[PDB]
Amino acid sequence: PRDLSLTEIAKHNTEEDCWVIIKDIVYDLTKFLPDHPGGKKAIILFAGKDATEEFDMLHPPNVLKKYLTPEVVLGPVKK
Ligand code: HEM
Repeated sequence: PRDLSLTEIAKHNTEEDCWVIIKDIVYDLTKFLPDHPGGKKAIILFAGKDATEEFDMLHPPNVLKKYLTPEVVLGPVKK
């Protein structure tokens, strides 16, 4: 299908093509990378993976809503 399955998500695992799962929502962070105040590599480390725990422990609850636009919010993981 090429939808938001874990299999498909895992393929977006480079700086050039970087998806990250946070609370079962897929974000395309490729263009956000140079904009990230925590640097590119911290996110690239989690490219194609779930970053929920590390995100929750490193950021205030208000960050997601203040830094991202709808164009990078791809949707929920398909189980
Ligand atoms: C989901 C999209 C994300 C947004 C909008 C975002 C935003 C930010 C912002 C605004 C800061 C500076 C304020 C702060 O210290 O919290 C920051 C710092 C940081 N972020 Fe991100 N972040 C995102 C994803 C991630 C991911 C996936 C990681 C990897 C675990 C990460 C790791 C870090 C680290 C290590 C810092 C430095 C913390 C410090 O020096 O106090 N972030 N993030």
